[PDB]
Amino acid sequence: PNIKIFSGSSHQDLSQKIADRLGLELGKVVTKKFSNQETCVEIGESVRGEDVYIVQSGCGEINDNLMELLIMINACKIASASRVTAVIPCFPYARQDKKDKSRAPISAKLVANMLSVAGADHIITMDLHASQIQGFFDIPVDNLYAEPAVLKWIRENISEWRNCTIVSPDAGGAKRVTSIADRLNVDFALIHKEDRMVLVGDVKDRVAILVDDMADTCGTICHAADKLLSAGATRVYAILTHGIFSGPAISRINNACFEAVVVTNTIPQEDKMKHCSKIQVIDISMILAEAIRRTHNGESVSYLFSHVP
Amino acid sequence: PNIKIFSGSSHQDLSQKIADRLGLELGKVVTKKFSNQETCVEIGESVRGEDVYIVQSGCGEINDNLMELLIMINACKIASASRVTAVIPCFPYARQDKKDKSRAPISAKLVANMLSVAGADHIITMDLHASQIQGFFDIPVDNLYAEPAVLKWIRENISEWRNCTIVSPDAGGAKRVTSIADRLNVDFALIHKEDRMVLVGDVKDRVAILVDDMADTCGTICHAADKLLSAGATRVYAILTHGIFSGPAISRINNACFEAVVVTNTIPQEDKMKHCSKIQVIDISMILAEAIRRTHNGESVSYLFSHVP
Amino acid sequence: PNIKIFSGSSHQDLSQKIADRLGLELGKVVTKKFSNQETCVEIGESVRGEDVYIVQSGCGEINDNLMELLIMINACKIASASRVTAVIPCFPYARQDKKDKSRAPISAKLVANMLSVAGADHIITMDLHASQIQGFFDIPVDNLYAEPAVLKWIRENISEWRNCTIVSPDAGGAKRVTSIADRLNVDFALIHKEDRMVLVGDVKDRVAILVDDMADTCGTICHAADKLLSAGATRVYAILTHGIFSGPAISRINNACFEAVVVTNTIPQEDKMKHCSKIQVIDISMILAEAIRRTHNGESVSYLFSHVP
Amino acid sequence: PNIKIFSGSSHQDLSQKIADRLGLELGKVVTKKFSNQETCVEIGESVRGEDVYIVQSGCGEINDNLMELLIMINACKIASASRVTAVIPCFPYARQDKKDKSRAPISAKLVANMLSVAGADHIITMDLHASQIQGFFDIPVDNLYAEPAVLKWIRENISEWRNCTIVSPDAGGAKRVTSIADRLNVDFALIHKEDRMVLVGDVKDRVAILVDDMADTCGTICHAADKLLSAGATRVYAILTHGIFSGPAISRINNACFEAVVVTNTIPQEDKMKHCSKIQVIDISMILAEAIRRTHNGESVSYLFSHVP
Amino acid sequence: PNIKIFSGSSHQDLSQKIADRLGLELGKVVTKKFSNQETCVEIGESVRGEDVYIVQSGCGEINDNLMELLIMINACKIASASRVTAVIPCFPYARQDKKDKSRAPISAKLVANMLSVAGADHIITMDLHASQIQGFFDIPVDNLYAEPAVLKWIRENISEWRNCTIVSPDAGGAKRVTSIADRLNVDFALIHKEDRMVLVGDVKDRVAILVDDMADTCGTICHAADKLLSAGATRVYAILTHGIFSGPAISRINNACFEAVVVTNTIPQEDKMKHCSKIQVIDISMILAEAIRRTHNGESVSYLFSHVP
Amino acid sequence: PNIKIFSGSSHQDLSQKIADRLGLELGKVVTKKFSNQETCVEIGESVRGEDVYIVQSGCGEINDNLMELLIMINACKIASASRVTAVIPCFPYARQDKKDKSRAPISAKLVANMLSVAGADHIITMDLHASQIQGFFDIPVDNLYAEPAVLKWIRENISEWRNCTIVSPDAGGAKRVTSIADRLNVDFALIHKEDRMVLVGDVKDRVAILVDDMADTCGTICHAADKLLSAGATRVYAILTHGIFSGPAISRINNACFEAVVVTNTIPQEDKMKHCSKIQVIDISMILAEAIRRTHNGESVSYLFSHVP
Ligand SMILES: O=P(O)(O)OC[C@H]1O[C@H](OP(=O)(O)OP(=O)(O)O)[C@H](O)[C@@H]1O
Ligand SMILES: O=P(O)(O)OC[C@H]1O[C@H](OP(=O)(O)OP(=O)(O)O)[C@H](O)[C@@H]1O
Ligand SMILES: O=P(O)(O)OC[C@H]1O[C@H](OP(=O)(O)OP(=O)(O)O)[C@H](O)[C@@H]1O
Ligand SMILES: O=P(O)(O)OC[C@H]1O[C@H](OP(=O)(O)OP(=O)(O)O)[C@H](O)[C@@H]1O
Ligand SMILES: O=P(O)(O)OC[C@H]1O[C@H](OP(=O)(O)OP(=O)(O)O)[C@H](O)[C@@H]1O
Ligand SMILES: O=P(O)(O)OC[C@H]1O[C@H](OP(=O)(O)OP(=O)(O)O)[C@H](O)[C@@H]1O
Ligand SMILES: [Mg+2]
Ligand SMILES: [Mg+2]
Ligand SMILES: [Mg+2]
Ligand SMILES: [Mg+2]
Ligand SMILES: [Mg+2]
Ligand SMILES: [Mg+2]
Ligand SMILES: [Mg+2]
Ligand SMILES: [Mg+2]
Ligand SMILES: [Mg+2]
Ligand SMILES: [Mg+2]
Ligand SMILES: [Mg+2]
Ligand SMILES: [Mg+2]
Repeated sequence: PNIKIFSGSSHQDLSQKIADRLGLELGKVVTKKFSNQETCVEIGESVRGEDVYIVQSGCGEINDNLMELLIMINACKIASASRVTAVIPCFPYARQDKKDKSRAPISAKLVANMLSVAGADHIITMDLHASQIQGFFDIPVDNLYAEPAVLKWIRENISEWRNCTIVSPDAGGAKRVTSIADRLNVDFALIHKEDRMVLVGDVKDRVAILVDDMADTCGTICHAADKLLSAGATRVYAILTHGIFSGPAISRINNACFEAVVVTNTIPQEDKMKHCSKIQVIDISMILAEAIRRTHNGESVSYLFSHVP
Repeated sequence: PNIKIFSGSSHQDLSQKIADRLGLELGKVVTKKFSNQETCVEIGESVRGEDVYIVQSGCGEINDNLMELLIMINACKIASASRVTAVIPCFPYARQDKKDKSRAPISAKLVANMLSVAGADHIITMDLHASQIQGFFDIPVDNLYAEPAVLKWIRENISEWRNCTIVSPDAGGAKRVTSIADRLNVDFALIHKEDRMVLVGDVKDRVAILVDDMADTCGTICHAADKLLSAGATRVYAILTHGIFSGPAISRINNACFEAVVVTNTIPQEDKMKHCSKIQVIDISMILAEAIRRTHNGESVSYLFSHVP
Repeated sequence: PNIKIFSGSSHQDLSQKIADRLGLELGKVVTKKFSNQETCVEIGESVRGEDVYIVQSGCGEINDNLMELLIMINACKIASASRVTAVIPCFPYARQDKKDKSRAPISAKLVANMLSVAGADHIITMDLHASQIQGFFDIPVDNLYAEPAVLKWIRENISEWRNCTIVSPDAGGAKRVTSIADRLNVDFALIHKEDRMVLVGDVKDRVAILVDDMADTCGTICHAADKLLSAGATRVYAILTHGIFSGPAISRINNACFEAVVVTNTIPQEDKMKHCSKIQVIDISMILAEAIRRTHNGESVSYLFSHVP
Repeated sequence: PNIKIFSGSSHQDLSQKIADRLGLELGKVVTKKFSNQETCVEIGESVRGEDVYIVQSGCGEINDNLMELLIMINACKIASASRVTAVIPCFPYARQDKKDKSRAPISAKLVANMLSVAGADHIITMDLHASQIQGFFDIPVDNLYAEPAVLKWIRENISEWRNCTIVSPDAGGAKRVTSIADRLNVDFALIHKEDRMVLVGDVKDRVAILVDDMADTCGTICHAADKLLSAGATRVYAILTHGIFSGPAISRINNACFEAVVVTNTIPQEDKMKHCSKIQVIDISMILAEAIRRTHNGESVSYLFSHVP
Repeated sequence: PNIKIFSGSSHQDLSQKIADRLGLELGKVVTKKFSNQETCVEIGESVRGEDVYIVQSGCGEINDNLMELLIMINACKIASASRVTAVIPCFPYARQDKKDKSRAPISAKLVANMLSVAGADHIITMDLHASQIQGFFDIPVDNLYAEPAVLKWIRENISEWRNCTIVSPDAGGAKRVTSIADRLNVDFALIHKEDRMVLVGDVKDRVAILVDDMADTCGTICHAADKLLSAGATRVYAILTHGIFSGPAISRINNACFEAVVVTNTIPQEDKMKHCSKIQVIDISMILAEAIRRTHNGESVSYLFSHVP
Repeated sequence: PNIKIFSGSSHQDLSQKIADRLGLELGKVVTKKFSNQETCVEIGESVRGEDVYIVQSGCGEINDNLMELLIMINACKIASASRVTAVIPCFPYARQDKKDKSRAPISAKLVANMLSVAGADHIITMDLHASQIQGFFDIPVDNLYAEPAVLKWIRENISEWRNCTIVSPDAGGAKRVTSIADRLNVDFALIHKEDRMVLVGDVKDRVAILVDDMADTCGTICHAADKLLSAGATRVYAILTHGIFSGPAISRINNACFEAVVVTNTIPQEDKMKHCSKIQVIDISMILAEAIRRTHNGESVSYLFSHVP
């Protein structure tokens, strides 16, 4: 069985980068829409007995991309692929992970069920919003971390990183920032709202680094940056693995006081970078390519949790 | 257990009509989008131990409506509804029912699987494109027919209906037109392409009635009407249960020679009727309401196959 | 994993031919009946870690053959075969594919479910009655076509095939005859009943070729041939992939006006050819052997759709 | 929900008796064969929201009856019956319950899986060959015992029953005969082969009563009776819940030395009683009717294990 | 269908209290061990057609209690109970909800799968460690909150509760304490370690109230109380819904500086209260009884989230 | 894929022996308990793409061992092992294989379901209490026999084995002793209770050999030995594949009249052999190692049924 890399419509640049780092060409697939807005998927090459990897991120027009992904998975499954893996850098509906005193659907579980019934045997994703989403599946799920690439960017871009601070925008981000701080050996502050917020950890004359999993409307990071500047921090950085940047996000970032908003390219950012000069992008295509290659060859994937390939 | 009728965003008028004919109010549900194009569903009333019916048609923005439908089904299922029924007047991806020498997905089967895994116990649909789609499910599926309402419209709108002709636009429509002709006791012609088409059945000075399950781009009915006028038919009618009317459909119908294009309101048509004066709408909300009420009360549903309620 | 070919009792000649074209011996299996009409299956050789193919056609005593097939599949599955494929040249209950205004079971879906629960991982079949039956399974199904062999027979047996006609006995056979006509570049007529039938397409002094998927009682092809001779066609041919030939079929064919009734050997025909001199048999064992070999080696199976091996 | 009793073709007399004892008419169902030996099932009445019980015994042409039963179950399930129960007085393939050093299928497990996937929610059966077959299902299975009716027959037919003996034909029948002996307060002998057999338990001048679950070829009971007459027993009785009586059974019983071979009517015996004057039949239709009625009303079914209704 | 309440061995007092508040007697069940440490479960009364609720908490000898619970669920399911609900006040293995850079099992998902395959249709639990565990099931899960009873205890036991503080022992407890503070309208502090910890929120001369979901070894609450006394708080309270109190917990609490450690009786505490004078118990049996009664009657269960019954 | 052998806590000696005979080291796994009696499992090496075999016997603290086994299976399954096999020398809850007129759970079926849902693809076990337990699974189950090793021990330890007797303690053990006798060509006696028991088969001055599948409380073998000494047998032997030896077993064996109680090491016996001088142990680790190696290499496993490796 050989590796076949297929791209959805959501993130073609990421898929091309991944295929480049594996020494492959993207698989021949036509993904369009009929006139009635129905997804049309045609696998243009035989995938019989192959190790198929479909790259599709939960971004853009989310329901359309998810439908395309499910249809591609099912097409490869009934075309007798030996194994079908969904490479989903940003997991759709990941924030619908709990009910919490509401008659709300756990939409992430529904997405996991639909991926399972489409025929996915393996999920590769990056920085799941909640790790418990791994339990929503009955198939193996590899949850990669952008932390190696984030630390690399911090070291090569913040000259004052030995005295800097790693700040979480909310309580739920504590573990990630603590890990980052430990690997950098730096002090780590915290922030949480009460319309007011409290920041704990000395930041005066010290660079603050907000680290968080995603920014959708950027209310969280903007409030955090406001408070960080209240406490007299010199410069403020925001680092995110998923730059959804929906709605008022670009205007808020433009009107905010960040020195940089760094995001990983799990979501295409070219358009967002057009209208916001302070957005920078970390390439994580090497981590995804390495994970695909290690799952194919049966090598350890947890090695990546601590090493940049 | 009491009937609860919930509407999706796709066809709110149809749901309101159905709820009216059942003497009910639509269930309290909020269906919106987050900023990142993610479906948000909130059931505003308890459905515990109730007989929930969700009305949503595979029209408009199809993937968005299907995702909303699945999310609503799952929300009602994990909110402890006794039974959840998906009322899907136009089944999405119904035309993806077969592979036919292509590495194509059978998307209709995938939709059936997703409806099953969301937790639907019953499907009510109208004029499935292929009856074999009933076999795609492991739950009961009630496939209603618009034929009663179609015959009623023909009798009350075509004064020459005793001498008229019932014509199929393609080979695959033969059974429906034969049934219509038998119930009307009329001659039935046929049409099939060869860029040329052949029409069999005397139509000169006789009204032709094209009857078909759906019109998406209206190429089929337009070519059929062209040939019918070649054979000297006096007036031409098109009757359809699903008026998708996507892409060039409205321009083609406006430039065509139909005396009327009649469709059933399984899909909202107000916007299409705005730009096409020859589209008429048959109400089928009574058939849907009667089917919902008969499934709830345990009465025979196959009774509707031959009787207008 | 090596190929293991096992034969059921239904079609031993076809299985022997397939094993010959693969350079193999039929697997050692004892398939008998106990005194109480219960199927006894004993695999006489280890199938552990092997690629098992069971050849059994939905013919003869259909329920007995289907039970034998399911029992063999389950026996090979719990004997730790790596993969079990059911090679079913004529699919049993394929005509029970829809409900259609009746409280009828979709027996084809039930057969698919039973094949899945017995443990089949792959289905190879020839000319399914409805392509939507592929959607009845959640495993891959390869639906081979007899069209290559049919065209070969037509070219090597009908000297007037460049001016001939390809006729469908009913509406539902349109696609197959159109494909045959296109590959032969000939005119294609059509036939459908109204006790009367209408034939469209010039056939005078031209050979008519009825092409259809199966003949059970041969009422369809006999009525079609009657009408074709009404329209003054010189000679009439019937070509079928499945020659069930049950009940009054042999008498009807003997009393009919066919120049030949050609069938493919998906069903044993020796006994039927004994009592009907006009039945000819096309060997399709090469297509089945090639499909088995290509699924085993991971080569493209859709290649066969257009090429005789 | 009301009780609906449907009969298969296998045992129409038993179904009529059961329906009589419930004060019902048999449900309107047409069960025939097409010309190609395919089972045709048509439910002639609505079963929507009803409590359907299908009576079909694993006798006669076993695969045909099992296919008819599965098709009826599936038909009632997709016709929206509230609950479908398979009343299977003699379970087909029950003797294929284990592998035992052979590459043999556990056909009973396959039958259980097929009954589950057809949609059966409940199984009612009588004197399963192995009680572990109850574990083959994931649905509830009620395994009734003929012991009450057997004791009633013994008391009303063997005037010497207080001094009689209850003998098992093999080792595997020990539990049943011990229970019978305990409820009668009699001595219980045993028999097992070594071509020779040994009988333990004084039987001279005492009536021996062979008790066993089934007689297929009657080799077991005939050898047991031979040995019992070797040990000087006065008269020999055989009592069985399932009289399959296949192959040489009738000749063996006619040439044997039984005073009576008593069987319960889980299998039709009219034809067998025609050619064997020593076969008597115990009616167990009251136990089946009582079990159906108690499962419908939610009353205790285990009550029947000790009481004749 | 009537309510049947069955008790496991884990928490018999809680089950008796629940049955008292429902006006019922505990169902007749024998739960013992064979000599080989195997769980023996015998339902002593018919549960056919009943609404069975099994009360068993993930406490004590956890694997033994979980096995007993699964065996009871399966026993009631194959005894034809209409519906089986597992009332699990403390969910076993709830802390194994994620992998987090380790080759660790998500044991909570495994427990959910085993509960589903045993046949549970409904789960009632109290204060799940992670709300995402609700997504581990495909059946409805009601996750009750002890917050109403906790607020009642605070108001009736801390006379200074209008000026008090609600403190979280770690970051992951933020939401619960914020909700408690909002319903009390009090300031809410926070605590998190760095061997050092930082407390944010003025506590001098103010009572601190640690609120957390569980205390296993009481390291978390003991460190939090140490820091709270470092910041000069007058008195310190710990409130917990699950008092596991394993290992060194009792010694730590005895050597700590709590004014009270309040726990809810989801776990039996009589033995722990024997050796620790500062443990108090909040009865939550009324919430569990009300939830059972509301699920049985189809009334709203989410009503309890805000109201003490 | 390479063989990985993992040991549970139940039988570490057996796992080490098996790993020795395969030329491997035991896989690196930490299996402990948290303070709250919760199983903690950590796979210390990557199992990605490997053939994992977990050795764990249903002995000792049975529920704890079973939970550890399920947790290990699930851990290896979601760690992307190619195939996971549970090597279960003594199957837990195997004696709960039937209901038999009681509202008892079929706990063996529940254990099979839990093993399946944890993700086991293959079961290797030795001398299942009932062979029908193989039907409780839908995955392949290899049921090895200790008979080869038992015959080897008998021949090398009982000098009078050509004139000896093979005795079954109950009726249900008949098949095993008959097979042993046939392979030894010896007379075979039988024993069954009536507080009295009857022994059939001449044993005077002849060594009796009780052969049975397990001894839990040793009541069965002790009563059998008492009767055998009543019939004047010279010496009495008991041979068992599973020496559970729970409760009063050791005292009964010490007070009994066995010349030897031989057991196979499917359960650790060091502690039991400490307090009972007449217990001897047959090593069966070679059979288990050979079965593991043959399933890995795809060689015939049924070969072992008749040959000592
Ligand atoms: O739309 P924005 O203002 O950019 O906010 C996006 C936030 O949503 C998520 O947090 P969530 O609110 O789910 O809290 P949690 O991380 O504690 O679950 C995520 O951690 C971001 O912080
Ligand atoms: O987009 P339009 O030009 O309006 O055509 C829509 C057609 O699609 C379907 O037919 P299909 O082509 O699937 O053939 P079938 O009905 O024979 O399956 C349907 O019956 C309509 O005739
Ligand atoms: O028993 P016979 O007279 O030989 O007829 C057999 C016919 O049955 C099938 O057609 P069907 O009637 O199912 O129509 P369809 O092909 O349009 O579905 C098949 O296409 C044959 O034409
Ligand atoms: O065909 P016949 O000669 O009438 O024999 C039928 C026998 O088959 C069954 O026993 P089986 O041989 O399965 O042994 P068991 O009851 O110990 O499993 C049953 O108990 C009958 O005794
Ligand atoms: O054994 P103890 O010292 O009493 O600690 C028990 C802690 O475990 C859980 O927290 P966890 O460590 O899982 O963190 P989380 O709540 O943030 O997930 C829980 O919230 C308790 O605080
Ligand atoms: O606890 P002990 O006194 O050692 O008895 C253990 C007995 O249990 C099993 O027999 P069972 O009673 O299940 O009868 P069966 O073998 O006929 O099923 C097994 O065959 C042993 O003989
Ligand atoms: Mg969140
Ligand atoms: Mg957050
Ligand atoms: Mg079509
Ligand atoms: Mg059409
Ligand atoms: Mg047809
Ligand atoms: Mg046809
Ligand atoms: Mg038997
Ligand atoms: Mg027997
Ligand atoms: Mg935690
Ligand atoms: Mg915590
Ligand atoms: Mg037993
Ligand atoms: Mg025994």
